[PDB]
Amino acid sequence: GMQFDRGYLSPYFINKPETGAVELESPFILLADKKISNIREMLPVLEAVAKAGKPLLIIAEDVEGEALATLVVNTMRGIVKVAAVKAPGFGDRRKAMLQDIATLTGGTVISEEIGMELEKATLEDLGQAKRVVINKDTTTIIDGVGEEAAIQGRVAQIRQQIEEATSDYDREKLQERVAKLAGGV
Repeated sequence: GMQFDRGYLSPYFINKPETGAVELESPFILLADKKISNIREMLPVLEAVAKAGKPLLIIAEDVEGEALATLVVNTMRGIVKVAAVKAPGFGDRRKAMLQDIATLTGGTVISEEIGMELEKATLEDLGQAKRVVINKDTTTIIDGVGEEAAIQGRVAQIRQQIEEATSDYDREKLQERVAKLAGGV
């Protein structure tokens, strides 16, 4: 599917040691273009996911401080079913890629801004995929539920950008995102 080069934020999220990876079945996926550090802002999504009876993959600018520690401790205790990874890239590119994953998984990118706040996120905002595999260096989203028309539509967007691209570096980056999306299907 779609693989990006960001691995688990803690090896203690691992649940398939034989391969030193985290494997989540039919998980929901929080796409957040912000740094999460307080578990409080995560409660609405955590309660939603526990209600639907499925694990949660968090892909954010970062998950640190008390939020990371509380998620790890509670994952080790079997009280929460989650794994957290850093979103790929930085700055505007990070946002663009989070949106790629959102399109692929039928989710929406939470990022504070205006009507995109985390505490107000709903199950609908979360993405979904058949499986997710996470190891020290990478994250692989398998069979995202995003509509193919939506995925191809975004690929079309990215390709038009390549056209406008006026630098090998940028052209290089955009083509990289296409490969991960078009191949993600």
